[PDB]
Amino acid sequence: MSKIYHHPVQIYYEDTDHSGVVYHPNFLKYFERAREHVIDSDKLATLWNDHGLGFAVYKANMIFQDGVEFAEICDIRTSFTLDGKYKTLWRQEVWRPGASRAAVIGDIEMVCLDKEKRLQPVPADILASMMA
Amino acid sequence: MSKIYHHPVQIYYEDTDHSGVVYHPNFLKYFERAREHVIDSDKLATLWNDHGLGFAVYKANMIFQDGVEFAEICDIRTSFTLDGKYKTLWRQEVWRPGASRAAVIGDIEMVCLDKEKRLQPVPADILASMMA
Amino acid sequence: MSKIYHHPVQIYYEDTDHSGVVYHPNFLKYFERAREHVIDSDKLATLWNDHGLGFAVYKANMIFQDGVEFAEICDIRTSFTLDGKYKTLWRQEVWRPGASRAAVIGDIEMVCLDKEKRLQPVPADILASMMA
Amino acid sequence: MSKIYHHPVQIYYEDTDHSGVVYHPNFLKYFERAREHVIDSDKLATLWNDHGLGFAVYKANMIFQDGVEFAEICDIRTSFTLDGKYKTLWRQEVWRPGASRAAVIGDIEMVCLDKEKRLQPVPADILASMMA
Repeated sequence: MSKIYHHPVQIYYEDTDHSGVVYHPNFLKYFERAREHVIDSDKLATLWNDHGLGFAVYKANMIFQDGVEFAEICDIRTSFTLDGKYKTLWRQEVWRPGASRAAVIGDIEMVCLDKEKRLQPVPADILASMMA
Repeated sequence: MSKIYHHPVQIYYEDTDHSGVVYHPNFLKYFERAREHVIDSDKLATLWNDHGLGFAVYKANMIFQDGVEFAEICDIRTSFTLDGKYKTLWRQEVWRPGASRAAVIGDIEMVCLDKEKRLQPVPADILASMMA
Repeated sequence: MSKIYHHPVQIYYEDTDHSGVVYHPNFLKYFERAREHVIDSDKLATLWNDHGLGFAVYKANMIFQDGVEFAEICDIRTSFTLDGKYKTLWRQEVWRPGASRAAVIGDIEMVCLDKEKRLQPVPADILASMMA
Repeated sequence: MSKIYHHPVQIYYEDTDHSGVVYHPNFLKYFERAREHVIDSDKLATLWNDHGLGFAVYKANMIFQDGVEFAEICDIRTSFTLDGKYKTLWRQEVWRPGASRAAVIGDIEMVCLDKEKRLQPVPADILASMMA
């Protein structure tokens, strides 16, 4: 497993529901953002523009342990491990300010697809970026 | 102006914020859905797949007059008028169940663009569908 | 496990991303809608308005097997099983038109919380509604 | 009119649609975030938690002049002017990197409501924060 990467996410009105906490599907959005920052979003845009390759989530196993509130700045904490040429495993967690446990945990499995939905190996330049 | 078209929208947890009403940007989503139903979404998909044409909102003038609540089934009420070969004007309103006034009003101006963001005339088959 | 319930979901511009398929976090929204229709959304609104009880997803294990496209009307197929007084297990699947396999699978575990985030038994009136 | 405030927004997969640009309703989300940063989101949370006051958009007049693309970091540029005790007028613009014109323009009118949807004057502490 890699080191832990950190990405802040602020909770705005778009993120909450009428129950007073973050609406749960939004956590996968925050996890997506955080993976982009590990990879480098400019490299993702170049890879898609120039080669029509992009990544897809194959599996996501989520645990929602605590409610996250409006105006919190949470830390998305991410690590990755390579699992062969095709798969990347991500551990991602949402931590509320000062918390002693993750509010949300995800174990995510990612693949790389072309525009025909065929699996492709993770490009070396992406892996380089991820490990830089 | 055309007749009024009706499209129901149910308000789920994804639609509300912690203030207890629908989060205002979502109303433009509902208006988008309702326009698709006037046009025929299958025709929109064929037009984009086969010709790379699609529509874009150029202007949206919104009035938010009342809060919409969880579990309401609202009526999106839409009419259109053609304004030359390029522009379509839409009047769209969200009506809460039993209400005597619209909760949300939009005056929307739509154009048709190719993939290079060039303005194109509204295709006759789209206009036919809209007026069918 | 209950019978399979069916809930249609149409894919609009709000649902897709620039890769040309549904953006994966949105599937959990569709699953949420479908659970509301099993439960009865009016009962959920009365339970929250009158008693300040509502449901929360504790776990969601997702498999994303195929990309879903613009203008498809998918079928969300849902079943539930009770697992004691506190937990409800849901199996939910997105089926593209005419498909021979689910595009998306979720195994969801749901709890019932009060406003203090304390676990509560599923109310009998909710269970009645679910089994009606 | 106040000075111009700046708030960056990065465009992720959640922001785009299959046409390859930002899905237009999302711009109002970015405008909402930017207003929170002018006001101070902690003050908004305290005002809602302690007094049950919050702000609402009454009017939004939007112009969408250019498409915004994946992985861009745009600048949301905001100014405000007070229009009596009840209303606040906001001018908000999305600027793509290096652009010579705004991609999106909004003229937004904001009010302050209690939980009964009654109009209230903008609290002095909010105005202080806004002008700090």
